[PDB]
Amino acid sequence: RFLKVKNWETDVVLTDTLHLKSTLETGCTEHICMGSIMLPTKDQLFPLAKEFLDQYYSSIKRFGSKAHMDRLEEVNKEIESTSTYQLKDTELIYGAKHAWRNASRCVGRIQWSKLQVFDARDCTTAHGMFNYICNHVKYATNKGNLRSAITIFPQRTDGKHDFRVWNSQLIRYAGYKQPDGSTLGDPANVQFTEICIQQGWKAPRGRFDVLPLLLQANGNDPELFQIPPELVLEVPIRHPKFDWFKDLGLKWYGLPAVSNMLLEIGGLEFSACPFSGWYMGTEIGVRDYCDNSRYNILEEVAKKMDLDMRKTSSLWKDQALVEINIAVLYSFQSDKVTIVDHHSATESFIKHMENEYRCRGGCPADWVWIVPPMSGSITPVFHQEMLNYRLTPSFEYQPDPWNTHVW
Amino acid sequence: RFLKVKNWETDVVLTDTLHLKSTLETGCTEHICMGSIMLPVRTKDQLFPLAKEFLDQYYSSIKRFGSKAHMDRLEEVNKEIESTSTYQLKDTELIYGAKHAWRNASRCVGRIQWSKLQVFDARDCTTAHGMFNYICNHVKYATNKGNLRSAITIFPQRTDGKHDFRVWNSQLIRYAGYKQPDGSTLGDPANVQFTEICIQQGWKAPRGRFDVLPLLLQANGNDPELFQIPPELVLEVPIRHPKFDWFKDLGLKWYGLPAVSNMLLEIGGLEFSACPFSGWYMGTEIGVRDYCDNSRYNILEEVAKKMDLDMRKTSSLWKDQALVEINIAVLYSFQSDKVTIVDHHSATESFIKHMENEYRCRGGCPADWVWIVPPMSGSITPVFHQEMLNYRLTPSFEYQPDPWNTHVWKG
Ligand code: HEM
Ligand code: HEM
Ligand SMILES: Cc1cc(N)nc(C[C@H]2CNC[C@H]2OCCNCC(F)(F)[C@H]2CCCCN2)c1
Ligand SMILES: Cc1cc(N)nc(C[C@H]2CNC[C@H]2OCCNCC(F)(F)[C@H]2CCCCN2)c1
Ligand SMILES: C[C@H](O)[C@H](O)[C@H]1CNc2nc(N)[nH]c(=O)c2N1
Ligand SMILES: C[C@H](O)[C@H](O)[C@H]1CNc2nc(N)[nH]c(=O)c2N1
Ligand SMILES: [Zn+2]
Repeated sequence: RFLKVKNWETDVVLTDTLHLKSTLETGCTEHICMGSIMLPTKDQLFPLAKEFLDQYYSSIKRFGSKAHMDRLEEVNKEIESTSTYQLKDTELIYGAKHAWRNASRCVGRIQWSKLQVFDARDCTTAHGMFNYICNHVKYATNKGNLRSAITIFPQRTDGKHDFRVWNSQLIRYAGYKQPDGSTLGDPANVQFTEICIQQGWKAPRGRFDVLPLLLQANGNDPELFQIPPELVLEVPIRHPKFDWFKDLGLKWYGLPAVSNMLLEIGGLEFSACPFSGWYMGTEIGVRDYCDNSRYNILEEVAKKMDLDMRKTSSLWKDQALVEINIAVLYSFQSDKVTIVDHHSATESFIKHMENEYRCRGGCPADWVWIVPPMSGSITPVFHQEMLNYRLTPSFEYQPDPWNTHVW
Repeated sequence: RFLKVKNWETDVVLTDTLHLKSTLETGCTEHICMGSIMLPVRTKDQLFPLAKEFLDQYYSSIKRFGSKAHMDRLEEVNKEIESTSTYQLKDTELIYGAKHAWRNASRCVGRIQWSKLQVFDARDCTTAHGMFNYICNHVKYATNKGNLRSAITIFPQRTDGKHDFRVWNSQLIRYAGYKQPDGSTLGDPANVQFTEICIQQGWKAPRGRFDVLPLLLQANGNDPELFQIPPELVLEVPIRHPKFDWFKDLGLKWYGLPAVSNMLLEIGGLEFSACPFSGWYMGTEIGVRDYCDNSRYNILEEVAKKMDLDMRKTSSLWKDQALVEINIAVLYSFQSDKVTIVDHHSATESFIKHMENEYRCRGGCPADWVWIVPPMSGSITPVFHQEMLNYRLTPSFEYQPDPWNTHVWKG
């Protein structure tokens, strides 16, 4: 019931009680651990509302006050009559910050309380959504000095009037299947790109075409919009020592901005809630560039470095990997676009865990996602035991809309 | 029930039925995942079911389930339990059991090899001197002048828990660590406590950076005794780098034989508390963990100094750069001296083939992702992208408390 986590590098032992407040289920049982699996009414709504308002009023040191009781009464009345309820602005901001705070897969949570929340609940159309999104993008980008932001569109009603951003991230590159058999651009985006073409987009058919937004308002058919190119900050990738690196013609975008998740606050569901921060270098240099099923560039780079690609044991992959990641960080730093390296981010996350343990009694964390995809054990998170559990408010996965939407 | 795992790189989906045969508990619940937690005297009543389950597995494996030989063996074991409160494994069953504990070891990436394991039966051993002799022979056999062979040596099983056989070393071959009055450590900081115990027991410590520790051996619940493995039996590799000629001048070496000696082997409810086993290294175990962990030899700074990397900010990735070079040096050095070693690319690629084969032939392969994914370059190995299911099958290798914490000293 009281649980210990140990750091094996420093011998620091922390005690977790926060897990006892966990509500949702992990996927694991006493017989089987699913830690490495990627995706493991009026009646229902009032307990959820109560649980949330209780933590909210506790958070502002007003638990059991008349203002607390009054709101609980007000929301109860609203559900009983309308079958749903509306969050106060203060509750919305609190819930959004807390969904990030509770995101057990996020290494960047030291920043959780510094989050700009844009209330787009008054939005009614896809053009409205586009306006809101451009404003988010411009605000967050801030000419390279990135600021965390979330934009919150109207909540689920009867589930037939959902707001959705069809894109997986606000900014991503198109992927195209070639007569050749291979793939031009980002292979992850092939299907979404086809949907864009199918709905009318004119693809420029290049390696790095910023996708258009496909926005769905009020459960209507989604529409296409090109983000003003001048709001999409991109970084050409060069190496501080290798002059040939630029010849690879690599670039990435500055703003990471997840648009396909569902924000759950007090039982209310916000199916369109794009949010953004700033990159950790490895996300681009390790995953986007080096995953076999992504831009998969390790072979080309290794060749340009004239490494012995005969045997895996020359560690040519590992050598090229480091250089690619040096280039990513260098290019972002040189163009003054906020980025964090994996040493710095993991060091911050350990300090954040320690703060959360002393001030909240714990910190849910998914070791499988928190440990960076390169150089695991030379980062402090590798040696840190973590307990993974699901607290609410939360960000959740949801089915891709095209599998669900009726035209 | 069926459970599916997906590889996110290849889209290969596998289906696990084997998890239905799992009995032991994980540490996890529906409400909490303990997947990153390092560590999450039996009655007759509890013993016969464990024996029965094991012997049913064994007899099925040899295609003799329900045969007369099967039934007679159950009757014979049952009778032995009721009469003596325990039982003895046949040689065939011990071999099968030891191979299966390895097959079932979900934290082991090296399991493609599980069916080639030399089993040394040391259940006739009675004294610490006897244990020393067994262990010397295992080391010599396993080492095989650099052409490493997997082996396990199995000492007598637990009886009342008061007569345990224990190897006190965590690994058969390890370097001493000494804490200096100024707070610095000479040698391996992981082995300081154990080194102090050895010194107290009368070991004459040379006090260098790579002193092979003496064996500390407990037979029959008696006080343990010290023995020096003959140096000619301890194969070592000096570490050098193929391009960096200054690398040799760091003065690094490592031993060739990784041999875990502190785990408990459970077969059919019997407990083998001394069962040292050995294989061969994956390069990262030395180049990443032993050399570069902050709490181990911690060589990253000195290596990056000598490479003249920009060390003023972490974002130059100097640590990542030095890490790859050290690991190249380890593979180069072992290969040049013809001592078996496997790189983390080859090892993980082989593990995925093993895992797929295990799914086809056995209905599953329990695997602990946290441990299987190498401690450098994780996502450029295929295991990073492989979903895995972790559960506990018997026979098994288990952790056990360190014997200095529990031993009743006789004097
Ligand atoms: C400020 C800088 C931030 C950094 C450096 C950062 C870091 C990261 C990283 C490295 C990941 C793993 C992503 C992957 O491997 O695909 C991640 C995941 C995640 N982060 Fe952050 N984050 C930041 C801001 C945010 C913000 C502002 C939010 C929400 C308000 C957020 C919520 C999440 C969630 C829900 C995940 C899991 C995504 C998924 O499961 O696919 N993070 N974070
Ligand atoms: C033949 C070559 C082998 C290779 C390359 C190999 C590889 C590894 C590696 C890299 C680890 C993780 C070690 C760590 O990070 O501490 C490991 C763990 C383990 N292996 Fe192997 N292994 C081999 C043979 C064996 C053998 C012969 C056995 C027993 C018969 C075995 C059983 C285990 C067990 C029980 C663990 C978990 C140890 C723990 O929890 O501390 N392996 N293996
Ligand atoms: C807000 C924020 C800041 C930051 N630095 N980084 C992020 C993660 C973003 C960027 N870089 C990766 C992307 O994360 C996107 C979410 N990943 C999930 C997935 F893509 F793996 C899918 C694949 C198919 C089905 C299962 N899950 C967010
Ligand atoms: C048989 C075999 C072959 C191989 N390549 N590699 C091995 C693991 C050995 C070697 N290289 C590391 C060591 O593994 C020993 C087990 N390590 C775990 C530990 F020591 F950190 C403690 C911490 C506390 C909790 C319990 N375990 C075995
Ligand atoms: C199967 C496994 O869970 C999968 O490859 C995970 C591993 N760790 C990860 N970690 C992060 N941060 N992001 C990811 O997409 C993944 N993928
Ligand atoms: C806390 C965490 O589980 C611990 O550091 C683990 C992580 N993965 C590991 N993986 C291997 N192979 N060996 C280890 O010692 C560890 N340590
Ligand atoms: Zn689990």
